[PDB]
Amino acid sequence: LPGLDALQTRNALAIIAEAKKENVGPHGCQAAITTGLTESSLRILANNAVPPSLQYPHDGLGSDHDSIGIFQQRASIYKDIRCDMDAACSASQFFKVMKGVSGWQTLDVATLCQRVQKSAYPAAYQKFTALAVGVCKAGGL
Repeated sequence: LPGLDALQTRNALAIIAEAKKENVGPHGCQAAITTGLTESSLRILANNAVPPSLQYPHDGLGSDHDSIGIFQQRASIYKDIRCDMDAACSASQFFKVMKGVSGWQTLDVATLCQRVQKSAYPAAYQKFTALAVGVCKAGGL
């Protein structure tokens, strides 16, 4: 997919397929891809502060609080570690929260990412929104 390496691509393809399953369209796909790029560079990251995360396949390690997976979901909040460590399932968790945001379908993508993620660094998402448009287009959204 444009602008991604092969490892990022396998993760993005799983996210895109889940976006289609959940019927969230280009806009929803863009929010998930932007978020994954921003949080993990589209990598399923385990975390030694969340020991069960190490039992699932992972692309690398992260050391941000108790965040795990592509979306850096905090294990104290998103307690299903297996789900957090799966590209599609972790994306589904993102999409379900996203769909609770009134007007998500047209809300500025970087803003929407922040509504879902409650990041300390909301401006960070803006760096990846343009790339996300292209990734999602290439994937059929």
